[PDB]
Amino acid sequence: VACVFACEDVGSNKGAIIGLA
Amino acid sequence: VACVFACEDVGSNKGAIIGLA
Amino acid sequence: VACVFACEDVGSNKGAIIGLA
Amino acid sequence: VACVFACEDVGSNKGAIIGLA
Amino acid sequence: VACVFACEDVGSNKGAIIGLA
Amino acid sequence: VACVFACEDVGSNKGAIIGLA
Amino acid sequence: VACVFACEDVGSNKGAIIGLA
Amino acid sequence: VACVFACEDVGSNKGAIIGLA
Amino acid sequence: VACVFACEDVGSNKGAIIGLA
Amino acid sequence: VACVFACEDVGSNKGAIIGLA
Amino acid sequence: VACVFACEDVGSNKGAIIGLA
Amino acid sequence: VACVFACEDVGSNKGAIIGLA
Repeated sequence: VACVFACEDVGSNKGAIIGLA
Repeated sequence: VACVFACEDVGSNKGAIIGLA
Repeated sequence: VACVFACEDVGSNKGAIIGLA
Repeated sequence: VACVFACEDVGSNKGAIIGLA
Repeated sequence: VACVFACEDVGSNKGAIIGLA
Repeated sequence: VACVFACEDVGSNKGAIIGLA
Repeated sequence: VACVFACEDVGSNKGAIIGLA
Repeated sequence: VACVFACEDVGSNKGAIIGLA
Repeated sequence: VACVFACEDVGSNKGAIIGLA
Repeated sequence: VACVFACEDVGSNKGAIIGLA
Repeated sequence: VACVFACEDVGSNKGAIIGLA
Repeated sequence: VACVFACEDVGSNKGAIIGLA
């Protein structure tokens, strides 16, 4: 987002947490 | 807040640094 | 828990994530 | 799964390693 | 790739940063 | 403490590991 | 910024990612 | 173990915390 | 300092937080 | 290797994952 | 470097470790 | 060391960095 954040992916139902720029 | 943020908690003695969602 | 884990604290309403042994 | 776990995702090409809640 | 790198995903999209072994 | 250390909390309880500046 | 963000540095150069409070 | 856990090593010694898959 | 410590760097504008060995 | 890389160590029993400089 | 790496800054004498893209 | 630190293992010649309690 620059910064990086650990964010829950809204894009599916497996509890995925990813990095976001 | 989702994403996780590294923030200072509100508690004076031994100021903590907690992950806030 | 040994291992360390980042876990949501069930102990209050500020979205706190902490380490757990 | 809460806690966050560093796990391999299920997707053969460029095997990912995702945080699972 | 063994080592686990923290790299952004393929597609030139998403803006997601994942573990890449 | 400046630096942010990752230490377990006071009380000899909780088992929680937090950021300690 | 309090929270500590992981962001890249000013100058549009370096390519360095630091803690930004 | 797949997931990579951060746990202390066997031997009840060292005091070392490593990645354990 | 070896170990890595998360510390504030000495530089007033946009106070950095750097790893110090 | 400097930078730090998250890699599998060479040691079959309880395959470790160590930081390599 | 894309990926992020923790690398020793060659650019000065304070043991600085930073992120690199 | 309580706290956790990423420290260079003095115990061998492969550039190993581990966690220390």
